[PDB]
Amino acid sequence: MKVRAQVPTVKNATNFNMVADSKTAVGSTLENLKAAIAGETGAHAKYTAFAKAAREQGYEQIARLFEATAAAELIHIGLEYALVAEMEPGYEKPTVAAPSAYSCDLNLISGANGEIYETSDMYPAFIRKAQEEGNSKAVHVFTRAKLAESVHAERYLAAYNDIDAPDDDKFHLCPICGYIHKGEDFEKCPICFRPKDTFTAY
Amino acid sequence: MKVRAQVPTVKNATNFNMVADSKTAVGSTLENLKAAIAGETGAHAKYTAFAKAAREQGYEQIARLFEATAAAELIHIGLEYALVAEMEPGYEKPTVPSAYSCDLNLISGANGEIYETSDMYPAFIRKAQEEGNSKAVHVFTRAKLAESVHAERYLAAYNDIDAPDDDKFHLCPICGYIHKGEDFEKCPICFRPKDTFTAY
Ligand SMILES: [Fe+2]
Ligand SMILES: [Fe+2]
Ligand SMILES: [Fe+3]
Ligand SMILES: [Fe+3]
Ligand SMILES: [Fe+3]
Ligand SMILES: [Fe+3]
Repeated sequence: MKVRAQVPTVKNATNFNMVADSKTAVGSTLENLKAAIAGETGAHAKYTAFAKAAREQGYEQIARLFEATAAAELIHIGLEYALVAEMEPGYEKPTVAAPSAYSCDLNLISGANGEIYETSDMYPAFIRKAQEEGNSKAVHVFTRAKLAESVHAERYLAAYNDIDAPDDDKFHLCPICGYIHKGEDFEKCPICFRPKDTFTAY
Repeated sequence: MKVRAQVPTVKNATNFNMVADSKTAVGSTLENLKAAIAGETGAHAKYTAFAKAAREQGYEQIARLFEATAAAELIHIGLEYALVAEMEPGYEKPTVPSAYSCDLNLISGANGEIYETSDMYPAFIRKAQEEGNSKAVHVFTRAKLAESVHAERYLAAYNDIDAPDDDKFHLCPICGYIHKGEDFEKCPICFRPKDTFTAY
């Protein structure tokens, strides 16, 4: 993902449309924030299981990608939780069980499909609802998550295509958003502009 | 997709597993080759429609990507048709879509490519192996490998939808491999040199 003159938003980007045949239940923004947290909690558990399986299967770099992406989902949960907490202090983040991890290639495909669903269906649906309800804070949070998900999808597909050609590149995760970069060739986050030196290496 | 020391095959690669919950109807290899052709004919019509829409929507580079990928599917059809014709000389290729916003078309493309690379082609490859049809295994493998490359290209384009550049998309002469830019020496799927590629 290229760095643009300004950070991408629904006001200056053209990949924020929701698939017409959406599989997402849309409620109030508060309900959507909770739904997103629930979904991301599941994603985190899935990627964590996928990472453990990848390591056992001999795919250390892919394991690191799953670990970096799980960490990215945790950042999303944090952003969403902060908003829910201000509106409903009694709200407690949910916990989920770990799902099964299968062959690494299929896990990468499962990951890619989930990321695509989140970036083109779920988050766009929630962003639209937040816009229609005037919840700018939610639009911001959902937008940041949405942008990282399509990057995650690309990273998973790249890893799938090069499943038998790994390298020593580290995956750098942004400190405040889910952006992940493979390798050292970048200066700042294309989603939030945080400098490279603030990223965490996986 | 990185160029390996060896040409990727179902024998030396580890991304040929098929999804457990398949949405593919599997029959004889002959029927599967025809099903693949029907699917690719649909894909070609789809990408051609997406390219047309992309140009009208102001995304010239993405339009070129859709055009290059449509050409890639045509190459797949050619490889599959050649085999079907041999197994049934008089076979006639079928004829066949709705286009939406550019970003959604890229996603629809990515989803179709993912289905073909992780569900359809792997299923057809295994059935061909079971029936001992080496030619079909080869054709399906070559196609399968290109589809995941197409998926990545579509997601990359989606992520940079508002940040296009002047890179050309180079399509391999005998397989569906597409490379963005001129930083490559040969096809990672069939090893054809860059000089034999067609730019889009
Ligand atoms: Fe994600
Ligand atoms: Fe394709
Ligand atoms: Fe997510
Ligand atoms: Fe960031
Ligand atoms: Fe295809
Ligand atoms: Fe090739």
